[PDB]
Amino acid sequence: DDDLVDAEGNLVEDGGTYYLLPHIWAHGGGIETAKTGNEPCPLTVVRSPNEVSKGEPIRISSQFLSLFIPRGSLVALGFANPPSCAASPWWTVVDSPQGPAVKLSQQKLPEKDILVFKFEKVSHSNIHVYKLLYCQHDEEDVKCDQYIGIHRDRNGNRRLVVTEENPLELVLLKAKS
Repeated sequence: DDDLVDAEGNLVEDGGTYYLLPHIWAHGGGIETAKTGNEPCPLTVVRSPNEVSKGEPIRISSQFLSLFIPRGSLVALGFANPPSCAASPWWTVVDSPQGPAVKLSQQKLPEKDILVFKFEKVSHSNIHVYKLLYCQHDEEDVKCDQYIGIHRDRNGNRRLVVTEENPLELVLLKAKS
């Protein structure tokens, strides 16, 4: 059990809320939403361009019933305060011509459609920093073999989508209480 650790050195609490901040200060702020393409409301998960913004508090929930979160545990990530038009706070990944993208949903989704993320510790770093993996179905199981990154749309939105090249690296900062 090599548990997830937060930006202040404490074990990440399962079901707890955290800001998802970039490792490098210059690279923008925390996670929030945008309304893109033909969506009727903000259903796109993006990174804030404000380096001072902590973004939205995000709930991290494991596939296990543990107080903390083991390493290779699958997780679901959800907004503590989701846009009024999403049916639930949880993120999901949607296929597209450009490739899979991270979005919210106007309907309740099955657990196997939200429990599709995993954090991967980064080497060479003093603070606890992780990459974010996407785990596609394996006709029966699931395989975490693609990473999540940023694709800036023609409007400047910093969209979270599956990436091939430069994955994002995050620190998890515990949310207010």
